[PDB]
Amino acid sequence: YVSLADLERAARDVLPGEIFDFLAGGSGTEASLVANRTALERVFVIPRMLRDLTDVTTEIDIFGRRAALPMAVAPVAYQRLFHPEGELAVARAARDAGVPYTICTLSSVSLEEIAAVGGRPWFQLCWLRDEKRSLDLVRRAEDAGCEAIVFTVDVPWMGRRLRDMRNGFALPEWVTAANFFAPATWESVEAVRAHTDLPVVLKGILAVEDARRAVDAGAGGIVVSNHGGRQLDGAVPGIEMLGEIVAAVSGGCEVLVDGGIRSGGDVLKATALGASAVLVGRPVMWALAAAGQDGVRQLLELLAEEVRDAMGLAGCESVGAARRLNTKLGVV
Amino acid sequence: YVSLADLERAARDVLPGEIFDFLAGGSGTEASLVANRTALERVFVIPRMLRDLTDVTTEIDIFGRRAALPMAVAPVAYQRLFHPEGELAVARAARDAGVPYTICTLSSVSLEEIAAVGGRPWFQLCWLRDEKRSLDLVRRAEDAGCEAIVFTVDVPWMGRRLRDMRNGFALPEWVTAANFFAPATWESVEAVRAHTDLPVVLKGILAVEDARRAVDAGAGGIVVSNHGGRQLDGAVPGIEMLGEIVAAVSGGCEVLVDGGIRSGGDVLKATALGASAVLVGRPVMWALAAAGQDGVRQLLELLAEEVRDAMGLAGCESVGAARRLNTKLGVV
Amino acid sequence: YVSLADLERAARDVLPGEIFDFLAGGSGTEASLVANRTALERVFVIPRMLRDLTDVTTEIDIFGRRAALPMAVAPVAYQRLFHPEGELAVARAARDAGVPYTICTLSSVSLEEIAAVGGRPWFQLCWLRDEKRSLDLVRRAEDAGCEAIVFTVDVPWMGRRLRDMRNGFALPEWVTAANFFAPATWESVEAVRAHTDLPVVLKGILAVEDARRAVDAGAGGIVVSNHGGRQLDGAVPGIEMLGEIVAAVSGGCEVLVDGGIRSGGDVLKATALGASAVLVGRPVMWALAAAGQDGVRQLLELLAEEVRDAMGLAGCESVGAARRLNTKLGVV
Amino acid sequence: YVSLADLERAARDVLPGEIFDFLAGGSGTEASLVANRTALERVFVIPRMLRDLTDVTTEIDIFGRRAALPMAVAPVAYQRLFHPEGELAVARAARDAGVPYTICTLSSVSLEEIAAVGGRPWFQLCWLRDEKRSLDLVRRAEDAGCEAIVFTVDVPWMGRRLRDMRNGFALPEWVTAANFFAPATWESVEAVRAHTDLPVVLKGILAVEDARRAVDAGAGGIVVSNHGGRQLDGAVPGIEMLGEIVAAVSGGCEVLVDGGIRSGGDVLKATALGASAVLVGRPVMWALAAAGQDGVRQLLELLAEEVRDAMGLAGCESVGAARRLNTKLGVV
Ligand SMILES: Cc1cc2nc3c(=O)[nH]c(=O)nc-3n(C[C@H](O)[C@H](O)[C@H](O)COP(=O)(O)O)c2cc1C
Ligand SMILES: Cc1cc2nc3c(=O)[nH]c(=O)nc-3n(C[C@H](O)[C@H](O)[C@H](O)COP(=O)(O)O)c2cc1C
Ligand SMILES: Cc1cc2nc3c(=O)[nH]c(=O)nc-3n(C[C@H](O)[C@H](O)[C@H](O)COP(=O)(O)O)c2cc1C
Ligand SMILES: Cc1cc2nc3c(=O)[nH]c(=O)nc-3n(C[C@H](O)[C@H](O)[C@H](O)COP(=O)(O)O)c2cc1C
Ligand SMILES: O=C(O)C(=O)c1ccccc1
Ligand SMILES: O=C(O)C(=O)c1ccccc1
Ligand SMILES: O=C(O)C(=O)c1ccccc1
Ligand SMILES: O=C(O)C(=O)c1ccccc1
Repeated sequence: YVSLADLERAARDVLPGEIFDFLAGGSGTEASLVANRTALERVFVIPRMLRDLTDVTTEIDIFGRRAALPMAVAPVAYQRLFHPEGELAVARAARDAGVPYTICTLSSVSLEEIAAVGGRPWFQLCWLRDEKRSLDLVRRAEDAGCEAIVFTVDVPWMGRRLRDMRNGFALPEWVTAANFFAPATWESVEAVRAHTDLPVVLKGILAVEDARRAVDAGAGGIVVSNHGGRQLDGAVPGIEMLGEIVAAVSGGCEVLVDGGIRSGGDVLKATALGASAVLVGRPVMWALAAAGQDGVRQLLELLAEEVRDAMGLAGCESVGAARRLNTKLGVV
Repeated sequence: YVSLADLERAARDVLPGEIFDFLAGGSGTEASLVANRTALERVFVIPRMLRDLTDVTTEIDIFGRRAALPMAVAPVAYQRLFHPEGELAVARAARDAGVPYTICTLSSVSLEEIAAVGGRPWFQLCWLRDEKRSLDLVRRAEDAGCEAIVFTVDVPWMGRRLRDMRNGFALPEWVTAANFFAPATWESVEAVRAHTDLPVVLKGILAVEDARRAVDAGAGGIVVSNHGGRQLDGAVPGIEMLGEIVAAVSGGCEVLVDGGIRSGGDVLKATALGASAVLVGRPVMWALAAAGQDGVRQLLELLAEEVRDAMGLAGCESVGAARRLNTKLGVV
Repeated sequence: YVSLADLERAARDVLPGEIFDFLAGGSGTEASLVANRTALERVFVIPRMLRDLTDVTTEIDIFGRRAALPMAVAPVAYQRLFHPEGELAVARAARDAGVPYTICTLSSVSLEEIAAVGGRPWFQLCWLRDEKRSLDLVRRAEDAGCEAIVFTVDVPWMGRRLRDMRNGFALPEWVTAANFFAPATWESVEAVRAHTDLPVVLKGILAVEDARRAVDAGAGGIVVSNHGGRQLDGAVPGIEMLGEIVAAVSGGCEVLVDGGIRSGGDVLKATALGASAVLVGRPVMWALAAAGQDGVRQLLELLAEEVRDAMGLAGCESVGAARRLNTKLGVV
Repeated sequence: YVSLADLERAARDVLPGEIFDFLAGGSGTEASLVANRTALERVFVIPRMLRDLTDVTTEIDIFGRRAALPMAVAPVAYQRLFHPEGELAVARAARDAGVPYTICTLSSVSLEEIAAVGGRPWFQLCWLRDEKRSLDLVRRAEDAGCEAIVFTVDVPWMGRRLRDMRNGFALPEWVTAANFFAPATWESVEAVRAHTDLPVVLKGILAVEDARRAVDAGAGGIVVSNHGGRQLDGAVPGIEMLGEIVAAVSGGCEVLVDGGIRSGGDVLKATALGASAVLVGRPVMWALAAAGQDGVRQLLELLAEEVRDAMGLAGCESVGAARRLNTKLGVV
């Protein structure tokens, strides 16, 4: 594979149609899904030349750990839908690549099993029925060695995925929520923050004042995100809010972004707009569906090469230098 | 049906071509018809997270009545063109859904019959030949229990609908104006205002100074509208003037908008731009053509679900909160 | 015919391909040809409502004559290419419609014959070899009763029309320049101005300072124009410069525009941007090719109806009112 | 041939697919390749009228030599890929046309042989392994009569060309680097500047501060360029940075641009945005592939005619006048 798009076509061949649709789809008319790509494609980088590139490194420090790339695997529920080894295959490849892996509340393998793979994983939280049960998941994750709590804050309930409705899609018998909901509020965030010493990362922030409030609330990071266009149809892409949010936060927390990152060049664009790091969702599942653990390994090796390539061509010996790049909006 | 677009395809199958064209078409090159959709698609919402959604309500108070949604059925003449029960089917479904229904001057069932359905209806006025006859329609409507007069102000005469011309379209023998024209002016508006205690709503305002003058003239509301692209071809979409008009009116009257509203997400966009409520026209007729009263019921139930979904995903427990959402223009 | 586009299709059937290409084509990649349409389509009118329309008139006074519409027939050379009656057919229809007709220097019927048709015609000048011969054409035109000199100022030489090159197109034996070149300069303009009491109109102005200089030079009007995309490929559309030019001239001369005017709605857009009047070129030749004099009559009757329709729907009882309309740029 | 596009189609027929792909392709998704064209197409010229065109000249003085056009042949490696006479054919045609030719470090004919053709050539430098060897190439070029050193500064390494990867493309046995790499830095530039009295031209500048630093570093010129979209995928087109860079440099060095120049009209656009001259790459190779030396001659004759045509139609008797033209961005 020489691009991430090679993997999508590979995954479309192997996966049952309704499972491919569950993976690919968005809510409503899929306007926000498409806009995630359109918005990235409008961004152009202004590269710098003639800088010292003797020691180009793509590494970052985030949430107390060195990562090999400014990237983590996004939370994607029920990964056994895509391959029999599910989350274990993905976590093993992420570990080997030096990339953080986000364990889901709705993982199809238990969080303790996935954490035992190693690789200093993160844990994504869905707010439950009950403050007490929510906090027990958090404590489980922490006890198992997870290093950050990625609190999903854009799912008071799940969006209307019309492909799934039309397909009559439901979980197969053989896929379960192996770790086993009410709308989260700022009170929920405070309950989590008080219950753990781990950094709390709020995933799904788009409004500038919600980013500011996240810092005020003691968040260690946010993910600027419209949930891959799967939640509010018509929600602005995260990439379009990122610059404004980075300015408003003024270094008070890590600012990640996701939605449609499909190459090292896209990672460079996100960094140039001010992101600390990106999450990548669907492409990791394409790789998993296509070729299991080895597929995810190949994807991460490709992304690593593309990120190094893009950084050097843009005159950046470090991710910090890439954040100081300027950009220009074009038309496509 | 899981989207409004499902209903358009259903209606295209059942309706005679020339009747579908009468319904779907615009004036001239249909530039303003298409622009109504293009303009909505360019609007993106910036949703808020982590707000209290224990008691989400889509209700509003408007013109002295509670409505179940920030939506009314737009005036559409001659509804027996689309189904034998015509206006009665639509008014019954609107009543049952808690949605105001606008009775037309050119209704194919008499306004008194439609009003007897109940549901606290509105009445749309075409200015007639004669101040005295115009005012008699208004008095009839008021006597029959209509709760607002929706004065159409963008039809000094009807626009040039080229589909209708090419089709040689005319009313069938079996469809008549059951309630049985000169250009309206500001004098006409004053005559109506002096003749009724009902709120007068001016439908078809696009210029900011006409919105201001509407308030000065004693209007209780306006509908920011290019008449679904059926009047001046090249008229700006209402959705593109809405923000400016809401600012200029500064709460002096209700500001509604119509043109291309095709989902709860579109309703959210209109509200975020400052609308009090929307009108929906063609989709209600698609539902009527497809399945009569039950079709319109299903459409309104779908819209209700989509509006609740969109509001909650955007962190809005009330329509007032949705009006305080910010937006960002994108490219499509 | 119910639109101008009906006539283009009619003309494509009857005309030899290479003659249709001579008519339709532009220079280079035809970027400026296409941009004339794209630019008009981006303009939206903000119509006014509820104004007195008891005496709507589309008439204007220009260059000392009343015209029935804010429109004249553009200069198009060699009209016998399109119909055997050529310029006589077009001039007769223009006369009957009350529309000025521009007689070309390269007319295929002599200017005296065309002037004898009546209808108070204009005369378009190509600068010749020789100040003396150029001025003799001007004097001929004036002696024959022409009422304005339309000096073409954007043709120091003719543009590169690649359709014509590829077709190997040349004038048929049966078409000649019946009135029988060097680049014009500001000196040429002064020579013409000193030689006639007729208003001199400079056709092909796009730069704001050239519009200002035209007024300083004693021009009675200008046509803001890129010559229908037939001269510099990449020249900005006139419609995109019109507002700026109207502001700069501040009433010092008439400001006309041409390029892609294809409906009464387009005329309204041009007027709302500040034009005194428009020229229409290719559509008049479509009508001529399709049905001779009667074709041109039908075209002008259609345009008259569309202009009246658009003005009234926009609340304008006069062309002066239409010039005070505001506009908004959209996306298409 | 009547356009440059005629030559691309001619070249596609004759060349092996993988060689055509090597020539045509870009890096990554080819976003920057496409954007070079999209950006030029958005630029419109505001032409001037009625100026003296008695002595229109397309000549410029640059780097101490008169050139017949504001254009040079871009450096393109390995020209024997496209025709057996390779660089000699192109250099002979450039000489005969009065156009500078850029001899490549990776030329498939030795730089001394190509220089012996005459025509006062330029030499493009790839920074080598070794300051000493790099400087020896420079001295060779200077000794052979090259008149400028075009230091490529946007290739710390080569970009990822996916067409080449997918094709498994490599140099044929019969093509070699007849003159026979480390990332260049500002230190490398200074080493070159100190080693030659020839003007040093930095090719591949996009950031305004890199243009400023180039002047500070003693560069005689820069080429504002994203390397034809072959290096960083997502790099802004040079044409989009050109105006800002010309303002920042304030006459301190020559500012050239390349990327997608495909007509004399495009040359005019570049000049109107402030360029001293353009480079043309792929079209010269199309002409070479299509018809060898005579093909390149025909291409340069066509470009000369198109540049003269465009300048005169825009009222410019000299390239300096063309630089004073204004432009307007449109939509396409
Ligand atoms: C199939 C699927 C399942 C997902 N499950 C979750 C989830 O459980 N929790 C969460 O916060 N986000 C979830 N997401 C959202 C992703 O974390 C991510 O925000 C989104 O996919 C955008 O990134 P992408 O374009 O790289 O896929 C899911 C996305 C997909 C496609
Ligand atoms: C078939 C049809 C008939 C209409 N009749 C009327 C009418 O009698 N009075 C009026 O004010 N608007 C009338 N309208 C305009 C609508 O009230 C509304 O402004 C327009 O359809 C835009 O909304 P939509 O895109 O939701 O259809 C009509 C529209 C249609 C399509
Ligand atoms: C076939 C043809 C011949 C023309 N001949 C002339 C001419 O002789 N003099 C002139 O000033 N313009 C000439 N024009 C330009 C037109 O007057 C006008 O500026 C142009 O066609 C743009 O208007 P349109 O889009 O309505 O055709 C010609 C245009 C065409 C298509
Ligand atoms: C096949 C090919 C080989 C090239 N080789 C070089 C090179 O050796 N050195 C260099 O500085 N640029 C090289 N370039 C870049 C060109 O000089 C030029 O910047 C680019 O092609 C953009 O111009 P165009 O759109 O006119 O082709 C090459 C381009 C192509 C297509
Ligand atoms: O988060 C999601 O987008 C998603 O599709 C999902 C669906 C079911 C359970 C958890 C997440
Ligand atoms: O209002 C309309 O758009 C419309 O189409 C119409 C047609 C006839 C009578 C009333 C309204
Ligand atoms: O003016 C023109 O555009 C044109 O096509 C023309 C061609 C020959 C003679 C006069 C005008
Ligand atoms: O510069 C280039 O773009 C290019 O394609 C190339 C490839 C091999 C050697 C030198 C240049």
